[PDB]
Amino acid sequence: LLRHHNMVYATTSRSAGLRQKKVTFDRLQVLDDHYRDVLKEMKAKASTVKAKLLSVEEACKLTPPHSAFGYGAKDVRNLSSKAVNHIHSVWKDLLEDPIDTTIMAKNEVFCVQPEGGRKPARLIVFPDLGVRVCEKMALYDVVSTLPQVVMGSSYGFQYSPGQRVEFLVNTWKSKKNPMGFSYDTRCFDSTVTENDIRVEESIYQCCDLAPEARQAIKSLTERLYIGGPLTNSKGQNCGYRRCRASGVLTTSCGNTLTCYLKASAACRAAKLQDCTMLVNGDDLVVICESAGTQEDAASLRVFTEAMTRYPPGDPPQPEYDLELITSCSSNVSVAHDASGKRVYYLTRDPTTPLARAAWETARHTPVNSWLGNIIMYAPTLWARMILMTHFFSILLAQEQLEKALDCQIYGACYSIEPLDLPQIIERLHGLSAFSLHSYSPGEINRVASCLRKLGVPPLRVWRHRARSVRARLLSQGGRAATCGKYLFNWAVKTKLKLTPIPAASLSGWFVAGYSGGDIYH
Ligand SMILES: CC(=O)c1cc(F)c(Cl)cc1NCC(=O)Nc1ccccc1C(=O)O
Repeated sequence: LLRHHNMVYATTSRSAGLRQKKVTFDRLQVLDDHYRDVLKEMKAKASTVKAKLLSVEEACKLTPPHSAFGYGAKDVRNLSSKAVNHIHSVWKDLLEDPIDTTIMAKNEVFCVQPEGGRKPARLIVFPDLGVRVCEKMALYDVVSTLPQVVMGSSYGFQYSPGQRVEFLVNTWKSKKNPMGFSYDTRCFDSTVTENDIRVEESIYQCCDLAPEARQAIKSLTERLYIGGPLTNSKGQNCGYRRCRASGVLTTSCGNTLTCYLKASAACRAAKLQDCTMLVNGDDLVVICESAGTQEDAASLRVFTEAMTRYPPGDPPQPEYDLELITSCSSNVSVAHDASGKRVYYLTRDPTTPLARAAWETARHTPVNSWLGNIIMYAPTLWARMILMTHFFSILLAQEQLEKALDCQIYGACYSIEPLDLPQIIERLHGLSAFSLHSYSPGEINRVASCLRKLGVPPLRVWRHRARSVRARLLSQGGRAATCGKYLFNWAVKTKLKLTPIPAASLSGWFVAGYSGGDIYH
């Protein structure tokens, strides 16, 4: 796959200092009649939901076989009495009574910068297995049910990729005169103030809850969530945290539930019209009614002003074409199916997806980025022509087609069988996923260009490699041939007709976000 094996680098703890100074800064919020009004409507909805506690066992089953006092995930999962009793002893320590966490640096694989420069590692912050399991018993059923109730269609994790595109496209198509933009808040977790976290608590507490549930949430909120001590791998003090911890069950929830309240309110201060938000973590997209180009521009510096006092990285750009808006590193693009009929789909710059694919050939990994990406980007031309080709060839060589693999989707861990990709993709994207062609020159160029930049063979070659793989999958039959038939129809001159798959007939997959949670489904 990759030749320029030098621009591909992972982030280590050497660069922690860098990330600490990008992460350390004082916070100062102001509230408005807007802010508050959002809040009241929120709680109005929040107080609508009956939430229930998870038994120690249910919390145990939700722990990943390889997640991080004397026991491990395996022990937790088997319901080991050493494990279950130690957990009971934090749960009770929790109903009767600041908690410690671990601060670590993340090792993610990127590629050297545009125009040079290597991004500093991200800082992970998680209690230990025992705490984590208590987080689920108390909150899990809340971070799995609140956002959608409070934020309605605005909550992003409720969507599969195909559903996101649809919502984005129809939302855009419904404005008489649409204007939109993305807004990335600088180190959102670091901008989360203690007050936000309590407000959060408040909304959690708005829910029809279990007596101890509330007791446990409050404890967690004050003991674990508003902040606390920070310990490194060795065992020394690295400090204290007064904002959002990244590796706790509620982190995704809080950010989405928070970013929403700030933007939603800042959209009232900016006086921008029929504001529709798509929120997931700290990434926000807004599609509203244009008030005119210059009024829009002016109107957007006010949205910025208001976010700040409740900041951005790059200043937000007003946009009048949906494909031009970028969020989650993704942008909508269009192609045509087997009838020339236009199909919109989500795509992204393919550098990180390919870079981590390269890193995945060198060292087999804990989490298969390649598969996830195939699943989330099945309709894109780079994911079909390169990723599916490259990895099915590998699965063929090492004879691993049948081995299920651990895939992460929206921070949640899943067990997926490669041979199931056909059915899955039919579900998350529709049959068009297997007939898309006539991609945008722009899209084609970013891809064609990224291939040079990284030094991976050109598309024409992948097409041949695919004709070969396709052939070998067809020769083995069953699910594999179907993988050959459906996944590589794009690679042959005379296409075969792709009828809807029988076995294509995937809910838990897009309900909520669990980033930095410890979820296994
Ligand atoms: C919510 C979000 O970030 C997202 C939603 C989508 F609808 C699509 Cl298309 C892409 C997204 N993010 C960029 C990305 O690269 N995501 C992933 C890639 C592989 C496996 C999992 C994810 C993930 O976002 O969980």
